[PDB]
Amino acid sequence: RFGVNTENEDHLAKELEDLNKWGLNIFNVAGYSHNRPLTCIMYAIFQERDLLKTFRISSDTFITYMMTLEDHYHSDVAYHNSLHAADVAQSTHVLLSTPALDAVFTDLEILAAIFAAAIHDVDHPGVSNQFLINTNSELALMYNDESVLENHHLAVGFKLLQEEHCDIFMNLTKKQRQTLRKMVIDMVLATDMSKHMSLLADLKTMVETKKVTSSGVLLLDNYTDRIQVLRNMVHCADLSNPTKSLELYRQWTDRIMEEFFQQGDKERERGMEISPMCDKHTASVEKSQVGFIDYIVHPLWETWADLVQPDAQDILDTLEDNRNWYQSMIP
Ligand SMILES: O=C(Nc1c(Cl)cncc1Cl)c1ccc(OC(F)F)c(OCC2CC2)c1
Ligand SMILES: [Mg+2]
Ligand SMILES: [Zn+2]
Repeated sequence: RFGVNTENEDHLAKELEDLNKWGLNIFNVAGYSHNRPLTCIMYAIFQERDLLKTFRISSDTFITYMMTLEDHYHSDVAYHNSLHAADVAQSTHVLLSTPALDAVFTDLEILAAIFAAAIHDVDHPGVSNQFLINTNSELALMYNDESVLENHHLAVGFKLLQEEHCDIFMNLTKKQRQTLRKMVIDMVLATDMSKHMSLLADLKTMVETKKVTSSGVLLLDNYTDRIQVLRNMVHCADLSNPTKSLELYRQWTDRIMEEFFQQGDKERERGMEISPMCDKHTASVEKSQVGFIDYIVHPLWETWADLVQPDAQDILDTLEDNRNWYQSMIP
């Protein structure tokens, strides 16, 4: 089905043993599956959690949909291609298994979070919301300058479900489809970085009033509480590159800066003001990664670590180490 060469056969399976671990190498997975990491990992994650059985999704329909989804990720965009969506989906799969959230979420909520991660950047053009708005692009006109890309990703992901041969949610009840849709919209719209501060603040509240039962698991009474953790989960996963091993983090940084600089060039050709971190002639990649961790990634992930204490300590230590590595690359 994947046509994985007889030579990449066991290499792939050897990589997929780390499926449930933070240390999984999605680059290795993309290379052994003929650059189909999103399809590959999503199939693996769905078999592990036995989601195909629970929601009666035929294996053919699942593959057909994921393949088409993966094809809507642009392979010429340096960072926001299917490897990132696969990375965010697999990272979310690991966060959902963290001991402090054990048995807290329904199967339907697990399905929604992983599906959301998978579609969260589909058909990304390699430019930011602010670029699309400043250039009066069709998408900004379409979405009235609000969470332009995030709304688009959702629109494409759900639209690919319209044909029967691609409808993975055909066996959910009407009710389940409507709840899953609400959760997915919510989670994907929350990946808009302009909502980041609002999200971090609400998560700090959740940590302050966190009630963990005798089982050592968090108590989340209402839907409001659960979707609040899920939004933050996908958001942390989206901002997890600097929490990975240094070998992986540096390749992600290479990819993001290649995309950001490409937008700098486009802004320069059009006579627009260049965002300072986006300017290949002046910006220090190393200073920007240090600023990224101190002011965005560390504040979020330390808060997340508090809520799931102590499951995330390794993540925090890797983050401080990677930060110090980039700081040591600045003269
Ligand atoms: O913003 C990001 N991601 C992103 C998210 Cl989480 C949500 N919405 C849009 C984007 Cl671009 C993002 C992701 C990864 C980065 O570096 C490394 F980890 F690869 C990075 O560098 C900051 C810095 C150079 C100026 C920025
Ligand atoms: Mg995005
Ligand atoms: Zn993303």
